[PDB]
Formats: sequence, C-alpha cells, structure tokens
Amino acid sequence: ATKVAVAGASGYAGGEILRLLLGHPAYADGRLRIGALTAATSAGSTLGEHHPHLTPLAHRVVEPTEAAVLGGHDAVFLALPHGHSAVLAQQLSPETLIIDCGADFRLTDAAVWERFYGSSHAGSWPYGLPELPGARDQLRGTRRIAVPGCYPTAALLALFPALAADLIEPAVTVVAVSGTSGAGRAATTDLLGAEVIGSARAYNIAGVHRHTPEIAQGLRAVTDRDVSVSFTPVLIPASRGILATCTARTRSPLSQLRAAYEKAYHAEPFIYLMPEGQLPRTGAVIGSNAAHIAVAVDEDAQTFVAIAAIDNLVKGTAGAAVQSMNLALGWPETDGLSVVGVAP
Amino acid sequence: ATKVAVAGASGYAGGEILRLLLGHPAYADGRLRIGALTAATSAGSTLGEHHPHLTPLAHRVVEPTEAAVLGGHDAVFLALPHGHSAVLAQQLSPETLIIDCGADFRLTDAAVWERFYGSSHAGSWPYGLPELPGARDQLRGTRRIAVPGCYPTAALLALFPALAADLIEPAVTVVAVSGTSGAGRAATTDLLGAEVIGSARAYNIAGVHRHTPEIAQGLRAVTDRDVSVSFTPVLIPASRGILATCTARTRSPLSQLRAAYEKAYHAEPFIYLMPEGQLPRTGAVIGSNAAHIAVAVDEDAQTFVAIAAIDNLVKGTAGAAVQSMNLALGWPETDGLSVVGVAP
Amino acid sequence: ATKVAVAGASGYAGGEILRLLLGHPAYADGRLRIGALTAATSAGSTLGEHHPHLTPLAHRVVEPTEAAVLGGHDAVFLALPHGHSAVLAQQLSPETLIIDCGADFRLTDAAVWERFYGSSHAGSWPYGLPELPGARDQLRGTRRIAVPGCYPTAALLALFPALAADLIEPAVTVVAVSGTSGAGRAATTDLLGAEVIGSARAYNIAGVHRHTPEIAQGLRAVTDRDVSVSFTPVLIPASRGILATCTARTRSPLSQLRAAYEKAYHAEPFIYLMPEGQLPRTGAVIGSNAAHIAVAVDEDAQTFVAIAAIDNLVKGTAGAAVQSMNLALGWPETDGLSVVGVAP
Amino acid sequence: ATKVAVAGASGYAGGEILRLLLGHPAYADGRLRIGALTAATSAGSTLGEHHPHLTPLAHRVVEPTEAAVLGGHDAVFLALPHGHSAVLAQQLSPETLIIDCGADFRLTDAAVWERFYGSSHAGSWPYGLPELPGARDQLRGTRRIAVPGCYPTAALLALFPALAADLIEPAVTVVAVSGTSGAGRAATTDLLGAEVIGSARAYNIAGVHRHTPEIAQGLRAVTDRDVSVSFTPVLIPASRGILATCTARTRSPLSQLRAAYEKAYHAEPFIYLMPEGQLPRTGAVIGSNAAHIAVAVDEDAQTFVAIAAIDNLVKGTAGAAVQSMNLALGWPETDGLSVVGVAP
Repeated sequence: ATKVAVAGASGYAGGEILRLLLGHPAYADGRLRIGALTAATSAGSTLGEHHPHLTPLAHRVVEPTEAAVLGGHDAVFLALPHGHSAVLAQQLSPETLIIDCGADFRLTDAAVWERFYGSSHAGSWPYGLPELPGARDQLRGTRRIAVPGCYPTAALLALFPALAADLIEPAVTVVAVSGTSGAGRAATTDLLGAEVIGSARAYNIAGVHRHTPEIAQGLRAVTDRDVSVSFTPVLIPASRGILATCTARTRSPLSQLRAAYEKAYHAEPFIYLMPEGQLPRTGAVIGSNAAHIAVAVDEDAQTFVAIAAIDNLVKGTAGAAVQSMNLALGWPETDGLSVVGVAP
Repeated sequence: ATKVAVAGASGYAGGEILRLLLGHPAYADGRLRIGALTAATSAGSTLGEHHPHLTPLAHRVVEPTEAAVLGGHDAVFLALPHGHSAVLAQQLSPETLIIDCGADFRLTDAAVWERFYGSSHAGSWPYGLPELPGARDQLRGTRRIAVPGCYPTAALLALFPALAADLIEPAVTVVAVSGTSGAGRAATTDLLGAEVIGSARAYNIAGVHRHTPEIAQGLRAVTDRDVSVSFTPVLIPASRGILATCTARTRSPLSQLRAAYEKAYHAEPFIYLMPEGQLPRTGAVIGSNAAHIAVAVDEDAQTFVAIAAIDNLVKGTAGAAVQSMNLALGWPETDGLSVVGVAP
Repeated sequence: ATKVAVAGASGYAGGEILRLLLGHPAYADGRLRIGALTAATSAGSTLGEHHPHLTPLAHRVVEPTEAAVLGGHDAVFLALPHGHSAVLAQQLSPETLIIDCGADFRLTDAAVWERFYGSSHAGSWPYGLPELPGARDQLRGTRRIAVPGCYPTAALLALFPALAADLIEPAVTVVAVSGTSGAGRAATTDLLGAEVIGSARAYNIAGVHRHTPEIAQGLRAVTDRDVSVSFTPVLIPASRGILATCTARTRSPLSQLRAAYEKAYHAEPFIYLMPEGQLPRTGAVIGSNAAHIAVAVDEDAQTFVAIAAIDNLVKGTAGAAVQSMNLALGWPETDGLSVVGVAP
Repeated sequence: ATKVAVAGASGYAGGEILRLLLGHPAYADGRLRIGALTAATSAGSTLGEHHPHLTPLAHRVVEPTEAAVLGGHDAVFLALPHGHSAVLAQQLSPETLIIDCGADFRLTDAAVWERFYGSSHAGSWPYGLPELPGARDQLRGTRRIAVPGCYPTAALLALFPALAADLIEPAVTVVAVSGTSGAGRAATTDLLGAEVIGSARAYNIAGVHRHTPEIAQGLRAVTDRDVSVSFTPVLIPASRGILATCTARTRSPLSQLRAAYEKAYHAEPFIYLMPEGQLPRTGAVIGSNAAHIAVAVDEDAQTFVAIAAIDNLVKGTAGAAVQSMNLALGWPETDGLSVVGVAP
C-alpha cells in the first residue's frame, strides 16, 4: 500500500488533505494508509485538538516535522501553503512522491522568485494544475508536484482558453474575492472574526501580491506575447471560496470565445462551463473540487469578462494536491474528489 | 434496484437529499437511480437553475408535483419540511416507500396534533431517528418514514439518555440556535440576507413552536414521569447548523450521567461523545450526518447541561431521511453518510 | 421649519433616511419635523413592525404612498432606489423639495436612458454627489435632487481625480463588492440569508448593469476623451458596504496621481485619503457618510489602482440624500452626518 | 473642562468608548477633552493603525499605560474588559473619576471572587447598571464605577423585574448568544474568522464562566431567597450583539408579569419593552445603547421566558461606561447615547 505522511497537519490545508484522504477509495480498500501527521509546534497533542471535524483521526498524536519522521513514507504532502519547504524537500529521496502546497517550487524564473520572495530560487516542479495545456503530461508518474496558489488557479482557469486561442489581449485584470481560510491558521489581529465579519478589504495591491507573477507565468505559457497582470485580492466575510473576475480587451465575437471554452473544458471533469444566462457562485462549489466558469463580452467596452468560482481549500489547494497525487500514482484522476458542492 | 423520486426538489431539503443520493454507494454501483424531480412551481425549468451545486443533474427538467409524475418510483421523498403531505401520500401507490420530511406523520397524540396544527390528525409513521430507543427496529423494512424535525433531533439526542436513566428531573429546558436554511427556501423579508446577517433573534417562544410537542413526545417514550419542555429557538447568521443547549435539574454524579451517554451511544457511528474538556461546534459537523454531544453538571445550580451540534440539513433532515431509507431497503445504515464535517 | 415625508419608508433606504433624520441637529432643535411615512403595501401597520431599530418612531402608522398623503410636506424623500418615481413626482406640489433615491432623474442622455431602461427619458435633476466637480453649486437651494446610485458613488470618487488630471487612460475597469442591502428589501430567493451567507457571486456582468452608463456619465463630465467602462458588481455576505476596485492604464508617476487626489479631496470632510501604507475597509465606514480612498500604481502592469470603501446605505444612498438636502435647505452640509464608522 | 484618558485604547472597548466620546455633546462644546490614549504594547504607534474608523483621532500617538500618564486627567476609563486593573487604580487619586470596564471591582463577596478569579479581592465599586434598583443612587457623583459584564447586563435586564416582584422562582436559566467582539482583540486560533464564520459553540459551560456569579449577585440584590443561575454562553458568527434567553418557573399570570416590566421600564430611556407580538433582535440595537426586551409565559411548562437584546460593546460595555460617566459628572444621563440601532 501507499503510506502517506502530512507535514503541517494542524493547519487548514493539512486538515483538508486529510478530509479528502479519509474519503478516498484507495483509503477505503487499504491501498492508501495515513501515516505520520506532523507539525512544527504542538507535537504530542492529538489531532482532535486541532481538527474536531476529523473524528476518525481524533486520537492520532501529532509528531514533530522532521525528515526522519517523513522518511519511510511513499508519499509526503508538505501542507504549508505559506511556508518554505525547500530545505525539508532536499532531505527526501527523489523517489518519494512529494506534493508541496507551498510556493517554493512553483516558479520557473529565478530572478522573479528572488524579487518577490527575497531568497535563493530552489527550482521548479511540475505545476499541479492538470487542466492547463501540457500540465497533465508533466504530472503523470512524476515524483514531484508544486501545487498552485489558490488565486492563480481561479484566474488561469478563467483566462487561459481565451489567451491560448489568441482571442484576447495579453494585458489582463483580475479582481478576486476570497474567504479567510486562504490566509491560513496563524493567529493575527487582522484575521480575527470580529475584524473580518461585516467587512471587505483589498490587500497587497498594485502588483506586490506574490500570486501576480504566478498568474503571469501560467499565461505566458499559452502565448508568444508579453503578458501583464493587474491582480487585486479582496478579503470577504466567508470562510471558504474564491470568486475571480477577470477581464481583458478583445476584438473577438462572443460566439468564438464561447467555442474556445467549450473546446477546452468539454472533457474536463472538474471544470463546469455555466449554461448561457447563469453565473458562478462560490457557495455552489464549497467542499467540491469543481471550478464553475462563465464568459461574456462587454461590447461597449470591447472587453472580455470571465468569472471563475472555486473552493480555495479544495481546487485551490488540497483538492489540487489529491488530484495531482492520483495522476502521479496512476490512479483515476477523479478518485476521492467530488464535483458537488455543499450548499447552502 | 430502487428508482427514487424527490417531490419538492427545488427546496433546501430536496437539494440536500439529492446531494446525498449522488454520493451514495448504491448510486455509484447502479442499485439506486434518481428519477423524477418535482416542484409546485417552476415546472419546465432545469434543476441547475435551482441547485447550481448539483451539476451532475443540472440538465434535469423539473416536473409538476403530481401523483402521476411520481408513479413508477420505488421510493418517494416528500421533501417538504414545512408542508403537509398526507393528501399527496394518499395518492401514491401504497407499496411505495414514502419518506415524509414534513410533520404530518410524526406525532402520536391526536389532541396534541390538533392543538398545534389546527387540523385532524392523520396518524403516525415510523420515526426516522434510528438512535432513539426502539426506533431502529420500526425502520427495518418499513415502507413509511416520518423524518424528525431538526430541533427535536438535536434535543432528543442531547437529553434522552439522562432521562431514560432517571438521573435528571423531567422538566427540561432547550435553547437551540439554528442557521437559516432550517426555515426553508420560501422567500420572506425576515429571512433576507441583509436582515439575518449580523443579527440573532428568538422566535416562536414560550411553547408556540410546533417542535415543542415533538420533543416532549420523544422524551415521554423513555420515562414514565410527566415531562414538560420549555423550548426556545434562535436564528443566527449561519446557513446551516443547530447547537442545542439542553438543561434539567439533577443531583446525580456526573460520572453516572456520562455512563448513561456511553450506554446509549458507544456503538452508534453517527453520535460522537466529546473527549473530556472538548465541546461541540456546529462548524465541525457541517456536511456530515454526525451529532457531537457533550455533557456536564453545574453543581452550584444543581443543573445538568447537555450540548448537541448537528447539521440541520443532514442529521436534522436529509441525512436522517437517507439513513432511514437505508434501513427501509436493507442496506448498510451508514451508506452514503459521512461522519466528517467540512471545516472551516 | 421643514416638515419631511418619506415615501417607501418600509424599505432599507427609507429606514436609513429615518435613522439619519432622527440624529440630525435640526431634528433635535425643532427645525426638521418627520411627517408622513408611506409604503405601497402594509398601510395601517406600524413602523416598528418594519424597522424595529427606529424605536422613537415605532408607533407611527404607515400610510399609502399617494400624493394626497404626501401633501403639506416641504420635502419628500422618494426612498425607492429600485423604483421609477417620475409619475409620483409629477403629482406633488412643484414647490416641494423632491429627493429621488431612484434612477429616473439621474441620466442626461435620452438614448442611453432608453437603451438601459426601456422607457422614455424623463429628464435629469441635480445629481446628489456634492464632491463631483460642479455638483455642489447645482445643489445649493435646489428643489430637486437625484440621489446617485451606490456603485457609481464609489467608482466616481475613486476615479474622477485621476481622469480629470488626464493622468490615466479613459478606459476604466471597476469590480465592486457590495453587501446585500443594496439590492433592496424585496424578498427573492437569490437574496435569502441561506443563499447569500458563505457565498459570493458576480451578477449583471459585461455591461448590462444599469449603473455602467451612470459611471460613464460622471467620468465624461471631467474629460473630453472618449470614456469606456467595464463594470462588474459582486454580492458578498455582508449586510452593508461597497469596496470598489478601479483600474486604468497609466504611465504617470504615482506622486502626480496622489497630487490630483489631494487637490480634489483636501477640503472634503467626507472623503478620507488613506495614510501611505493603509488601505480602505468597508467595516471602517459602516454607519458613517465617509468614503475611504487609496491609490497606487502597478508599474509592471502599467496600471493605476484606486480603492474606495463606502457604506452603500449612507454615502451610497441615504447619507447622500441628507447631505444634498442640507445643501438644498441652506444648512451646514455636514449636519447629521458622521465620518466615524461603527466598528468592529 | 473634563480631561479624559482611555487606558487600553487599542482594544475593542477602548475604541468604542472613543467613538462615543467623539459624538458626545460635551466633546462638541469643549466641556470634555480627549487626552492620553494608552496601551500596554504598541506605544509610539498612531491610533489610526488600530482603529481606522476613528479618523478624527487617527494621528494621536498611543502612549504607555502608566499611572503617571493617566494622572493629570479628571476622568480615566480603564478599557480592559478582560484585564485586572486594581494595581493601576490603587495608584490614582480617589478624586479622579475612574471607570473600570474590567471585573476587579464588580463583586461584593471576596470568597466568590477568589474562587472564580484566583486572586485577592480588590473590593467593590458602584455597579454601572443604572437601571438596576438602587444603582442610579449609588452612581450619582461617584468617583468610582465598575462597569458590568456584557452577559450580566442582558440577563439582569431580562430577569430582575420579575424576581423583584416575586413573580418567578429564584432558580434561573440563561442561554445567551454573543458576537465575537466580546472576547476581545487578542489574537487566538479559536477567534479567527475562518473558525467563527459558519459555526456556533457553547463555551465555559456548567457554571465555570465568571459571569455566572455576577448574574447571581445582581439577582440576589432584588430578592430574599437563595438564587441559583445556570448560565451558558454561545459564540455565533456576528461581530456584535448579545441575545439572552432567560427562563424561570412561575406561578404568576402573564398579565401580572407584563405589568411588572411596564412599571420597571416605562420611564427608562434605554430599555424598550417590545409591543405584544414582537420579539427582540440584536440587529436592531447594534451601535445603540438600547436594550430590547420581551416577556412571555409558557403555560404548559409553567415557565417564564424573557428575551433581551443588547449591543455587547455599547450597553454591554462602553455605552454603560459613558452612561455611568454622565451620572457621575451630573450630565444628562442620555448625553452621547442613541437608542437607534444601525440596521440592517
């Protein structure tokens, strides 16, 4: 069987990975085993003190996050979306399947990495967004997966079919609202319930957010032109969900743009192109690995508009990780991953 | 094979029954098939216009709620929690498994029914709360199920073990907070988002809420003493969840009360007795069919305190319906029903 | 002395006008008196049944919305943001100060009106956004006020200074999140608490939202260039608030753009330019008549970014109405209107 | 003029005190001056970095919380609801007006204090709940005010008129829901937005919550009998508000109970007894100093039911502090304190 460890098990991404593994058919039939669950602090505590929703695992004792603890597993999830896991990954075998939820292996330009993260570039691993052109090929049987950021997932699914078909200009604007679990479980005044409830705020604006070059990198991969990205994230009083509104100038008719999205996504199990007249809502995808997408043309403004809704913790993080895990191990890509949201 | 219809498919309960059926192992292996989906209005619309989270069924055309449309189905969910379905159930073929989410077949006292509902009592069907003493045996192979109300589910699970052991006085007090989906999908000013967000309110207080006699009935089934129930429901700004705080005067040691909960729930997969020092939270059970329960004694006030958390749409409605359906059809009781919540 | 009537008193805008009037210094000293409160339904009910927060007026009996009831008032608020009040305004005595919260008198182009609203253009009244160039002078002593829409208020405050200085291109993009009270108090499934809580959705996208031409009109007033507007509104799980993210292509230094904002807003008491390194939040302006604004430049994307936060019911509706009323009556513009939000 | 200092200015209670002082008529006419604003950490920061809603004070520099800094003021608010301010208060003159939002001077029984707080009893000051029998007398011209806890305020306003008239039994049950600002601004995993949003949980149950003896003390003051209190607090996804549901057995008719509440509250400016048929909602009192109260009798359960809604930060904390300040200084009790909530 495949023995899986989860480093960063007490955080939100780690808890969501474990929820999905508990429901995975390979866990049910014994082909997947949940092994070491580790954290940087609170080793010796039980998982129930961190994730009371995961009652089948409530008695598991959290262990320290160390290469020795993570060795001896066939697959290791590094469930630190805001952490830097290059040092730990360098201690693990190339034949161990490593799935990093953090950013350390996402970027392919060392100069861009140094500017936005202020450290030496660790390299790049196959990007865990199987729906991007060419990405599924790179993931099949890989032993290394860099899971995408949550905002780039929504923006790239909204924009890449139009840009790959050369139907929009390569200067794009993205304004995305997100629930607060995407900021992680570290306690901060600005993430307190009293602060977030009843309020919305943009943050890290005008190109300083580290997901900006990640969006640019994904879009540059489908075009020959210089790509520019205006990316604004907005925190809203929800625990989960990302609704990305993405725009770009266009000279193309809506019929041609719609056909490009139908062609890109008609056989993609997790991407749902809304019927004409319907628009995405994050409530409809919560708990699911689905992305709901709609496209339109603002004739007066000569502007293409694409809306994408995902669950930031599933298709934006842990669901992408499990989906890519399935591809890496040769299991059905959809195993353990529902398209049905938990609404209302 | 069992072909299932859902009447009132466009409401919250009907949408949640459909979510559970889509994830049910008998659906995946072909033994359970989803047939007619009906509503009293909007016949001719598609299901995706009502329940965008249910994308596998998005193209289904909603049909009128009529006996003729519901014929040819082995099981019919009357997913009208606030409706009166005695007239429609009388029109179906009597061999159908009829599962009523509403109240018409819950109560066993005709004078109590007439006082609270203003009509002639129709009778009673096996009560779909399998964990109550004697209930599971009435559900095995039944062709009739009366799904419990959502508040009585939480209150009865919280209180019945202590009362059955005669360890608390039979005058109980229940104050239960509920998310707003329990009030149904009918549009009213008082249920609008702007009104509910940022606000809490008790309603139908001092014994006028129709779940008061339902709680009393379930408790009277476990004791010979005269039972009284003070029940206050409180709407809070959440979409789902019920947290019931239940009290009664006691002079019994806490250890004896805990022993009663252990005897009732040690072999019940959907009831989780919290570890010492932990308390339930509705966010830990959302999406699951579980009830998380904790008990304590206030020695200064000589008061027993029981806290129960459920998802009002799962263990309080649709999950109870599906759990009881499994018993009716001879399928594993837990099929299609998870104990793991979708948190945060 | 000014006796004021409020037509549509039972809606959200009417309730907020009444809250501001009750706190207005002219109400406390006797110069402003609150007269008839009317609605199209529920005549004969009391105001407390509709607006329990307005306890000083709880005993007032709601009257029918009819010209005869509205006679004898020096000022009449037509507090119907989603209504068409041209017919009723024609029935009032022409010397009345008429303050329309709806759209009928906002637009200045008859062909644009007919395209977006499907009817004959009625004309235009002085636009109740005193901070726009030229607007305050049209409001002094007016007997007619067209209150701006809530989204245009935020977008115009965010963008007009940069465009007036010719420092950004005239093709602007606006993505604005809004709490649900902006959609009005009419009960619809899509506005129910269970639906809105935990969810975000864009709506009326790609130029079909009727505030698109209103934003374009306000911007065309400050430039000779051809203006285009891509406007996307997004409903989020809050009762109040609008956060507008506004963008346009620029090659101008940030210091010059900041100078334009300083020139426009240095003497405007309701406009707060954030200190360097701070960004607006809708929770900081709730209950106040203030707009908090920040600007920045994304040099990599050659994009200007302006963020504006307002309370949609105060500076976006009722506070704009009262601010303009003060100008109409010759009272201090700030009377009754606070710059301090109710946070958290 | 009266020079006022606020110790704990960067917390929620301190910010709310300052919001009320900014709107106080004595601040407008110069009779009240806002002096030193202090905090235990972050001295040297500006108030705008902690309370962006308080823009008139945004440039004030936070000073260290020291007796020397607080000396030289005529009145000092100790805005530490969860802190222990006896050591600081002992350094200030008996003629300085000290208003303590914390608990150190609330209790009149040293043995009860030691059991619940684990420290030596500091003494007792006049209790800042002017509506309690005899309390207004004690506050007039005092130089010392112990502001009540937020939950006791709601419970005592709900229960004292019935108990003082000997119309209910002295064993009471209180289940109160509260928004998260009552837990204070200290960053904690369990107070994170992602945790609190979409969830409810009881905490500190079965008599361990320190407000239990505070409720008992207030009730014992109006009766000759042994009082017992079962108090359960429940955290809900709101930033503000307390809805207390309070029950007790009774032999009295509703007409007699209603008359007792009409007599107690008919001349109380901040206490609104709901008209028959209406029930309190916390949304209707947010931002106001009002309490909305309803009473009823559950005939079948022989139980009196009282519901009270307050804003936990205003009538539950800072509004009580300002109301008591007015009484201490001989100013109109209602100065600076609205009864009109900010709804929706």
